[PDB]
Amino acid sequence: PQITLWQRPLVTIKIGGQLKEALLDTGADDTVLEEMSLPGRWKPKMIGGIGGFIKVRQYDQILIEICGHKAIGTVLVGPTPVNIIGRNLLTQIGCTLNF
Amino acid sequence: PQITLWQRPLVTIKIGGQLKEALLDTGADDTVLEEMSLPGRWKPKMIGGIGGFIKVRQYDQILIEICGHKAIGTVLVGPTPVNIIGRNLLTQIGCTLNF
Ligand SMILES: COC(O)c1ccc(CN2[C@H](COc3ccccc3)[C@H](O)[C@@H](O)[C@@H](COc3ccccc3)N(Cc3ccc(CO)cc3)S2(=O)=O)cc1
Repeated sequence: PQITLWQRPLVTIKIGGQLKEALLDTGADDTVLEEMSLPGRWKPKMIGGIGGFIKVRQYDQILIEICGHKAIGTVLVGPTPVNIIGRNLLTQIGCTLNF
Repeated sequence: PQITLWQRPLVTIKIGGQLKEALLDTGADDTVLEEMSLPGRWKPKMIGGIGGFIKVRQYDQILIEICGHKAIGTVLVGPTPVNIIGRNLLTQIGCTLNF
């Protein structure tokens, strides 16, 4: 579909059998989700943006469905105020910026 | 044009007669630039990122060229990691997300 930017680009995603609302963020290198439980081992990481840095847990090879499109990639889990779908996953669904 | 997301969506902008690099950010409601001098009076504003909130200076009706497209709108100036072009200006140049 074509998503206009008059409003925040929010979409429904499915991860771990859970449905969540996430923001399609072209400015984000990776994907970051609010605290939740995921299977497998993880590695600590620090990511920063406006306001500073936060500590997150890095999970690799996670399956996520974005608007019906399946994708696989790294997902960071931590105290983020909003669920963010970054470039690592946006490329997998063929998302492009157009003007 | 059509911009893929395998790499950061960095573009050249022109503001105050100078060329700078900026990130097309769909997750950002507003446009935030690194410390610089702009004309007129400014007002205060608090914006939130992944790490918390920061104080920035808000300048209105500022002329800015993005990839050759002329826009006139609100620009925020503060301690941001990189120059960010947000939805307020992406909508002016007719930018959309597609997949
Ligand atoms: C309630 O909460 C919100 O509404 C809420 C909404 C959106 C965000 C996301 N953020 C801004 C939005 O900025 C603005 C601008 C103007 C007005 C309001 C917000 C932006 O969209 C994002 O792309 C980037 C920008 O940061 C960087 C840092 C370094 C390099 C490049 C970009 N984010 C950080 C980030 C870093 C690393 C990873 C993982 O890789 C993922 C994400 S952010 O700063 O956090 C947070 C909270």
